[PDB]
Formats: sequence, structure tokens, C-alpha cells
Amino acid sequence: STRLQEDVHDIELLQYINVDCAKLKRLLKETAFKFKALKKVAQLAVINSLEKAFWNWVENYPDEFTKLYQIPQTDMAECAEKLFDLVDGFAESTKRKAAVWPLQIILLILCPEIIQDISENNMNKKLFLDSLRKALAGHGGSRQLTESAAIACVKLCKASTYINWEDNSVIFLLVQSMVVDLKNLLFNPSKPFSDVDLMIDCLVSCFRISPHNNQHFKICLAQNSPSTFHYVLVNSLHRIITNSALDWWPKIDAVYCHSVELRNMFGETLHKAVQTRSYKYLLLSMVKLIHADPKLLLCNPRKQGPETQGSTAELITGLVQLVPQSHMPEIAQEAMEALLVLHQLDSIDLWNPDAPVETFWEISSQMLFYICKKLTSHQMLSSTEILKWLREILICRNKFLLKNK
Repeated sequence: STRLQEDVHDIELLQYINVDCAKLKRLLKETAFKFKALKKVAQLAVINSLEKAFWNWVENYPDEFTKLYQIPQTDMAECAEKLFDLVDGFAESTKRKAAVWPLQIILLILCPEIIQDISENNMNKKLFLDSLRKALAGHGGSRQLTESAAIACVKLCKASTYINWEDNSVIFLLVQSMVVDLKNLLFNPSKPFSDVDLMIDCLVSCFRISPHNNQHFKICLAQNSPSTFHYVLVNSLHRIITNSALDWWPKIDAVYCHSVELRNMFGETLHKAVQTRSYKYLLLSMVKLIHADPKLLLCNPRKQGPETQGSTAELITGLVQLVPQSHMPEIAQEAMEALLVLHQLDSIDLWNPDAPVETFWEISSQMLFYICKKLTSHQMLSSTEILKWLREILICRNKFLLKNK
């Protein structure tokens, strides 16, 4: 407050404060009354600090954000209209404008009442929203304007993710106007975007809002020409596997029917594992996903039977080929713990759904002899970590032999 009374870094302190509704009430009141007329860049510091503070509130207390829409609250409406008038008074140049709409979206979402009023104060709101829509159209807009529209849409839909649609029907009435536009500029296969975090968050949110099979999910999935789109896909899938906590329960552990294609994609870059720069990051992200969850690539039976080349066997032979490699340490490092997680009993229940007893000893002897011949080759620099991991593999094998009886 003393900082706000009059090179300003104490504002960013509220970027790191644990806040609730009552704290943002008094904080947003203090930035509302004084409104800091006498500076320019500290206004932007206040603006993006309020952005990160709003996000901190909505992960910390999602129930308050749900009850904001379930029961209307008027102090948020009047304070948000006050700050919207202040922000609209602040920005006239296109740079400051393209800065401020990532807060104008939040400041509009904070009001449940006036979103239906969009469909004296209303004309500025309608004009700025339609200015965002024209930037989404891509024509009649600045180069920084279209990027800011995409940031506005991804933050808007991420705000829309948390609340249920049965709480309010106005949220899909908003976002379904913009889903086709965001898909058009974001997830087209031909033209590159104006990065990767925006597509990851956009993809995660667009199958929060849709439990159906997304055609754009097929676009980034099946042999898309941008390999960065595949990186976005695998990283977003890792976000689904790891980072779900009160997030919307459709589309987790529900994309398993695509799973064998993912293994096929692995096989493609497995050949690119043999012999560029973007290839190894994609490999590292996929093997992080395997270490995070191996049940995705094992729940599909995947032509079980040794007459066909076993897909589980193909994957594990690819991993154990990737283990004793010294051209890159980090990729070989991650597959090591991926294998030792894979050798746990719950993982090897999914190894052979027909009979888990049969092929586990066979493929374990296969990887055992393959790694022991490489250790006999002796031309290693870091074979002691291989020895420790092999010791853990021996522990897991003896545990499964105890369970096998």
C-alpha cells in the first residue's frame, strides 16, 4: 500500500501472495481508489501482477470461483466495472491496448451479470470484445494484435475450464463462438503460428470443454507435418497424466484407443533414435511420458502373440537399445527409471494380459543378456549407474519370482 501510494518492484510481491476472495477484495479496492495516475510502466506491472494473482486465486480456491457464478456477487461487478473504465481510459495506443485485453478478459469474466448484457457502459465492452473478434478474424488488425487475441482466447477458455456448465450456460455461449477461430489460427497444419505453451494450454482446455473425439486431436495426432505439434501433443498428454487436481474429469485415461498409434509414432522416432535437434527433445518428452505412465502403451493388447513381433517387446527392446548410449546422456538416463518403473508388478500385469507369467521371464532374459553383453564390451564411462539400475531390476525380478510361486 505504501508502494502504491507513490523501477517499481514491490507490486510484483502480490504475484506470490497466497490470496483468496477476501484478500483480492481489499487489494483490488486499493488499486481501484488510487488507480496510480502518475506513472506508465508500473501500470503494466500492476496489470500483469493482477493477472498472476487472479490465476493464483483460481487454482488456490476453485470453490470460491465456482460460487462466484453460482451466487452473484455485486462488489466484484462494480469494482470490475470501475477497473474496466480505468483500463479503457489508460490504453489508446495499440501496444498498450494489446497489453491490456489479457486483463480485460479476466475483468469481464469476473462479472456474471454483464456477459448476458453483451448479447451506457455496455458499448465500450461490446466494442473491445468485437475488436478482439476482428483480431481473431486475422484481417484489419496489427501483428501484435492477433497474438494478443490468441492469448486472450486461451486465458479465457482456461478460465472457463474450472466451472461446470450446469452452473451457467453463458460460458459455452461465449466460448463456442471462438472455438473455430482459435482452432483455425492455432491448430492448422499448414501455416506456422506467429509459442508451444499456447498450443499446449489451448489443446488441454479444448478437450476439457469437449469430452468428444476432437478432430483437431486427430490433426495433431496422425502424421502431422509440424513435429512441434506432436511435441505439443505428447507434452499436453503428460500434463493430463500428471497435473490433474480438481481439473475436469472427462478426457483423462480416455484417449487409450489412440494408443497404439503413439507406439507407432515412437517406432518412427525410434528409427530416428538410431541415427534431428527437435527429434531428441520429442524423444525425451515421450520417454518422460512412459516413465510417468506406462499403462497407456500397455493397456492395448497390441497383437499379443510371439508370431507377430510383440509391440511391448518392440518398445522394451527400443528402450534397452537406448540405454547404453553415450552420444546423449539424458535420454538414456530417463529410460533407465522408465524401465525400472516398467518392471514393477502392476506394470507387468499389463505386460501380457493373456498370461503374465510366460513372456516376462523371456523378455527379462532378453534385456538381461543384451545389457550384459554391452557390459562385457567394457567401453563405457558411466557403467556404475547401469550396475545400480541392474541391481534394482534384480530386486524387482526376485520380488516377482516371490509373487509367482
